[PDB]
Amino acid sequence: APADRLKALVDAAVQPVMKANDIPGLAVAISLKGEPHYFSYGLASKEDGRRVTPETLFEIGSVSKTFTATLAGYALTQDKMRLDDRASQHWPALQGSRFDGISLLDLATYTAGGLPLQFPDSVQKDQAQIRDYYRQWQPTYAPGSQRLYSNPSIGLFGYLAARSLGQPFERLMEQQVFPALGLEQTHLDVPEAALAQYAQGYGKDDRPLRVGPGPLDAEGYGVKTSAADLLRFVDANLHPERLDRPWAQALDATHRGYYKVGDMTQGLGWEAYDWPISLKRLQAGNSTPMALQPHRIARLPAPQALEGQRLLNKTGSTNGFGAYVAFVPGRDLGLVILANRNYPNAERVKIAYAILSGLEQ
Ligand SMILES: *C(=O)N1C[C@H](NOS(=O)(=O)O)CC[C@H]1C(=O)NC1CCNCC1
Repeated sequence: APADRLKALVDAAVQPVMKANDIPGLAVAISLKGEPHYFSYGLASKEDGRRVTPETLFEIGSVSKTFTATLAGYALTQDKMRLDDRASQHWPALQGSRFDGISLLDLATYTAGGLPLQFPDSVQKDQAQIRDYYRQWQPTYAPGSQRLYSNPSIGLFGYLAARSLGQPFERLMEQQVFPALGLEQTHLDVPEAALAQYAQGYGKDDRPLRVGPGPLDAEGYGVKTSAADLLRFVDANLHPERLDRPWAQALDATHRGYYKVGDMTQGLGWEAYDWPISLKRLQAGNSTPMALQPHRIARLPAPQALEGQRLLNKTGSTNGFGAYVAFVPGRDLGLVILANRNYPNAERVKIAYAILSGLEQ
C-alpha cells in the first residue's frame, strides 16, 4: 500500500502539471524517513527518445546559488572571510570603488543597492569586463536597505569567496565542494563521457536550448545535476552532522536567515518560510515580482536558525529548464523537481505542495 500510495500521490501531483505545461521530461526525487524515492517521467530528448531517469542531467539554473552559498560557507569556516568584510577586501581591483562600502553579506543577499538581475548583454565572460563592470557601478539606494534579486550580486559573493580561498571558483566546486558532498553526477562543465545523460532543454516552438557561457555563470546559474545527486545535496542539508566538521559547518552557514521580505526569510542561497503556510503564499514568495522588483527588507535583530517547522527552497531556470528544490528540516523531508522546460515557478510550487500536503495526509 505505501509504495502504491506514494506513486499514486506523485503521479497525481506531476502528471496534470507536466501535461498542462507541455513538459517533455521531468524527474522527481523525494527524501522521506531517511530513504530516497525516485519518479521519472517522459523524455530527456524528444528527438532521440532518451527517457528521463534519476541519473539524467538537468540544468538547475539559480538553484546553483545554494552550492555557491555552500562554498562561501566553507570560506567562512576556513576563517578566510567574514560576512561583514567589505567586498573590495578580497579583490584589489575593486579598491577605491563603491565596493569599499558594500559587505559580503549585502552581496550574498541582494541588498548591495540595486545590482541588476543580470549583467548587461555587453558584459561578456571576461575577467576584465567583469572587473570594469563592478568598478563603474553605482548603487541606486543605500546598501542593506532593499532586496533586488541579482546574478551579479551573489555572483560577486561567490567569486570573492573563491578569491579568499586562493583558487578559481570553478576549480573549487569540481575539486573540493562536489566531492566533499559525495556528488559524482554534478557538473559545471559536463564531461564528454557524460553527455549522453544531459537532457535537451526546450523553449518556444520546442527550439532546443542549453545554457551557454556568461559572466559568473558558474556562481549564479551554471550547475547541471541529476535528481539523485540534487537529492543527495538535500540530504546533506537535512543532516549536515553526517559530513566531516568543515563541511558540516559550511552547510550550517546556509541555514541562517538575515532579514524578511513578506513571508520569506533570506538565507545564503536558501529562502525560508514558516511551515505550514498556504500554497498561494509560497507561490507569491516565488513569483515574478519577487525576482524582478526591489523590496524593502525587515532586518532581523540577530541571524535566525532556519530549522524546525520551516520550508527552505530555491527555484531555478535557464532558457530551456525549470528546477525547484524544497525541504523541511524539522520533518526530515526533502524534494527535488527537475524539468526540461522553463515553466512558471507557481506551477513547480503547485507540484511540490501537492506532494507535501499528501505526505502529511
Ligand atoms: C535563476 O534561475 N536565474 C536568475 C533569476 N532567478 O529568478 S527565479 O525566480 O527564476 O529563480 C532569473 C532566471 C534565472 C537566470 O539567470 N536565467 C538566465 C537566462 C539567460 N541565460 C542565463 C540564465
